[PDB]
Amino acid sequence: SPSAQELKEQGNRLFVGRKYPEAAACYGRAITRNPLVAVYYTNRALCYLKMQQHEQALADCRRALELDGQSVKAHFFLGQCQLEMESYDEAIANLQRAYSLAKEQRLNFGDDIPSALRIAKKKRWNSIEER
Ligand SMILES: CN(c1nnc(-c2c[nH]c3c(F)c(F)c(F)c(F)c23)o1)[C@H](CCN1CCCC1)c1ccccn1
Repeated sequence: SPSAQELKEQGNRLFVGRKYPEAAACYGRAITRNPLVAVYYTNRALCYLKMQQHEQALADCRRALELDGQSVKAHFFLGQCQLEMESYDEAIANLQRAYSLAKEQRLNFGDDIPSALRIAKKKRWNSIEER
């Protein structure tokens, strides 16, 4: 009988091993034990994004944000999901929000957030210029 935290860690390990459906199933088992922990939904959202399930990834970002509105990771993954869905304005605003929250929380992700923002902004510009 694994605990919710053991299942979340098993999910993280499987994600690093590129076993995305198995990792998402582990996060689901963690949610069964404790459905009020935001990171179980944020981490499963990234599995759904890797599995090209954008609507499920969006839904899990929403569940995470209803539990932890200060989540840098929920905003970052939501922006990455929206970028793949071509919802450019929303993607940029969520990535900008992850940047501000990371700065307020003194979290260091190297250049990941500004790099993701430049990628999203360039994709938006090119899509508008080429219609
Ligand atoms: C990969 N990972 C992970 N946690 N945070 C990021 C991340 C990278 N860049 C970011 C970024 F720019 C942001 F703004 C932001 F908010 C972020 F959260 C991030 O990535 C974990 C595993 C963690 N591991 C163990 C200790 C270190 C590594 C995870 C996530 C989902 C599923 C499975 N596992």
